[PDB]
Amino acid sequence: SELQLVEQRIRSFPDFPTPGVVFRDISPVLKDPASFRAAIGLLARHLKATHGGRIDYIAGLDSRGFLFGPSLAQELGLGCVLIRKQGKLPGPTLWASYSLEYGKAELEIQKDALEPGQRVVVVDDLLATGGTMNAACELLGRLQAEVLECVSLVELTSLKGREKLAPVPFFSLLQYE
Amino acid sequence: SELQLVEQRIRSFPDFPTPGVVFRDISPVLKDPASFRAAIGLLARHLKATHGGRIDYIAGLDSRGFLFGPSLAQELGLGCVLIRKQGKLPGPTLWASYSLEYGKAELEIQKDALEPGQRVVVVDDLLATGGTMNAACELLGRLQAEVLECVSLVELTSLKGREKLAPVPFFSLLQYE
Ligand SMILES: Nc1ncnc2c1ncn2[C@@H]1O[C@H](COP(=O)(O)O)[C@@H](O)[C@H]1O
Ligand SMILES: Nc1ncnc2c1ncn2[C@@H]1O[C@H](COP(=O)(O)O)[C@@H](O)[C@H]1O
Repeated sequence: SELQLVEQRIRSFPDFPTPGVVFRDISPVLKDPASFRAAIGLLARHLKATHGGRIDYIAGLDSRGFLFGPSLAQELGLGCVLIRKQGKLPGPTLWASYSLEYGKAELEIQKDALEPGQRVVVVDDLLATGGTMNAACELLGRLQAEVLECVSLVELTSLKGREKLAPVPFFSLLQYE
Repeated sequence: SELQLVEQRIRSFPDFPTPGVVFRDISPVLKDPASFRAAIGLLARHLKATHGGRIDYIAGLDSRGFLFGPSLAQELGLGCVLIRKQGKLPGPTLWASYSLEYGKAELEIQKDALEPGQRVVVVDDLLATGGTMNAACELLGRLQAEVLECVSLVELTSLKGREKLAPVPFFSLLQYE
């Protein structure tokens, strides 16, 4: 199956970047053409079956979300907008600087990236605490854009990222502790 | 034409990130589905006509190169390997830390990213001084990989990035001063 091709392309690294943390690496997905295609296809088919043609843009998150954003957008015949780490984008920007318990979620977006009312789906490689995607949703909301859903390849369920994103819908391909 | 669709989707910002520097933003290319597709198509057709089927992988550069790497690889039916900013990748890595006159080129790659003899094409959004791509080429060389060519959407010719990359071939879609 398609999901199998993604399932077998996740590599785990203990104690990275800090002790006690298991890093989930999506590199083998990118390196395997069939796996990357399967991952994009699964995400696209979910979004199309869920939102139909009401999605205006895909928003990819700096930096690993950039790996999936464009391809997912292209599959849906949509454009891709950028949400970057702070200090990276030119022109007027909105900032979202969050200080959570175990890290910082600090993003930015150009003020002219979206028009009010436009509907967007956010994509990153992995959802953990949800601090990053929540910060992205805040930026989009302040542009008066509508966030239809957030999606990722990997979800760490024990970190309760889904509850944090609520009521914004979320979907992941693979779930780990 | 296809090139026209890319030509009309580059935005310039004066004095970013520092005074005297004109920032070339490829964001409109990503936001326009036809433009992004045209850009990928032009790069792919060049690489296929130049290297045939001798390319094993595409290497995308953190972070804006991640926007084009996967799609370019998929178009050529190839996998995409990652070259990241330092401290981002898990496992054993090689580092390339360069201090040029007007900036730093500091990248890293996993030691198991490539096998000796494998042939790779490097992609980023823009070539300036060439310090970044040269650092990438160094990393690949130390893995005993062969760099067939480096490609980008935009090239700033007055900064002489091409001469720096020599004898490694280079190709860009758009050239500015
Ligand atoms: N255990 C992990 N393995 C790989 N990436 C992670 C991990 N935990 C958090 N991240 C990254 O952190 C960002 C989101 O985390 P969070 O804000 O906690 O949901 C994304 O860039 C994720 O890829
Ligand atoms: N004028 C510019 N506009 C947009 N990106 C730039 C510019 N100059 C350098 N860069 C970025 O710097 C990196 C390569 O620069 P360089 O190492 O000097 O060839 C890439 O990430 C480029 O996108």
